[PDB]
Amino acid sequence: FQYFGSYYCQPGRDVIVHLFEWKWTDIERECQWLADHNYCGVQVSPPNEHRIVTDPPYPWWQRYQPVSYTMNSRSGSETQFRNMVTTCNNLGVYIYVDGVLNHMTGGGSGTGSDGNSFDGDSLQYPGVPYGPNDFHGSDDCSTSDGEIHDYNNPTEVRNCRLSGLRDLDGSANYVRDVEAEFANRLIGWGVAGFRLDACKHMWPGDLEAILGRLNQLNTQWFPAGRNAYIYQQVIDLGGEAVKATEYTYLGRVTEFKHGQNLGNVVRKNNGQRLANLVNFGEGWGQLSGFDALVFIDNHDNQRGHGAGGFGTILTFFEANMYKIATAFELAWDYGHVRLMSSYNWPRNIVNGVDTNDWVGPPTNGGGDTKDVECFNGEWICEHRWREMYNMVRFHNVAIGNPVSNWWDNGFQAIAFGRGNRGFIFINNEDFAITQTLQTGLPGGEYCDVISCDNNRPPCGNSGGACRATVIVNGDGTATFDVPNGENPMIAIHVFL
Ligand SMILES: [Ca+2]
Ligand SMILES: [Cl-]
Repeated sequence: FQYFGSYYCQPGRDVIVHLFEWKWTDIERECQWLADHNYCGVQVSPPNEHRIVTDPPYPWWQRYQPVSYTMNSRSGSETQFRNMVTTCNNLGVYIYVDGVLNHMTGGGSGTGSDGNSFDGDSLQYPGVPYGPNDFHGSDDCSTSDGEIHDYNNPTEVRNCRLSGLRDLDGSANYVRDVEAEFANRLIGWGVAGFRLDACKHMWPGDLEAILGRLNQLNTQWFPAGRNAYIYQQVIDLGGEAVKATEYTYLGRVTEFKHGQNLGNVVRKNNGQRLANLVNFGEGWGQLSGFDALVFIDNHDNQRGHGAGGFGTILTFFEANMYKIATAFELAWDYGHVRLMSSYNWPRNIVNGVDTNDWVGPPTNGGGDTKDVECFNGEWICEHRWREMYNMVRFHNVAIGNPVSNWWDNGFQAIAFGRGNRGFIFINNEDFAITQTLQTGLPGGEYCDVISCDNNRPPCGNSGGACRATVIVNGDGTATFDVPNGENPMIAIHVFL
């Protein structure tokens, strides 16, 4: 068998970013910034021909309804996609395609983003081509409306329609061949891997058959004999018949418990305590780190589509807590870390549901997408926040070192190091703390990289609130004066 859960990064780089609904021209430009800040790669929105939905006007979710496997999408043309992949690969920042293989469109008919028609009522997709024989139907799904209802029934979850999305027959050799041709075309252009959408709704054996058809990566950039990187979106918070552990033999799996648990802890929901993170990871009932793709939020659950609705998951709308959770995730050693990168929208929670959760990316109309301008109130650019990218640098310097020198106060303050490379103190209490601890670091003067620009003096004050330098004594102990409130954490580390 082939295993696909191993990614490939340039030395010093590891973290990936979901540039949600970014155009190809903007990602191509961003790859220089990403390389300079030693990110490893970018998850891109579905790049194949997708539905154009005009009621409501051009929602983000139209891109999760494929119309064909041509490569003209809201983010740009096939030419712009290949320009992006070439430029990014040449910079050592790789591309992971959001691959939508479980389904085509919902009901109704229309014209996709590349001019091909679709008809969900007659199951006709002439741009592929698919017809009714290529879909699950009444022979495979016994629910009255043909949709999924009982998530304790794996056959229903995998053969019925997710919210009416016409469900492809992944057991058929024709569908397996067509979908592998799509993936291999993108690998041939230089794509490094795939975020596979809706994997809980597909049979592992069908995924195995598709992945077995894949070509290895393009040796213009990648080592000879290297499998594509595959991570699978499987939503598994327990209490269902489909499990994340069914998919880990194929590749990595999205661990949604990770963001649920860190969200509840940092929010202090129902008496949670930051000190409980002392054993965070697989010991919390999660996937092993080697099999997991981890993240604080993603494009679905920042819109309330995850467990709890709103109130557990942390997003850029809860920026201070979001930064605390992301800093912990980046400083810890658990999973392949993905950072969400978002756009603003008029989130309007009524009875626990966002009435405006459909709104697409910043647009001037007609279904276009604006050019990105970070921090303009429309593009959030979390990956460009100093607290984020400086903790990515911390994460990179710490690579290969275990967690060491753990301390906690029993409640909402913790601290720990990564070997002799970095140390972080997180004060989620409502009072200030002065505490001397073994940091494990060599004696010297360090800057707090949460508030400052650099890791050593001169610390750099581009954010205006760079804290006083931290002195690590000869014995490695440092005295941490850590305040409560905004950015209530100090992180120090050595040079690469
Ligand atoms: Ca299915
Ligand atoms: Cl995901």
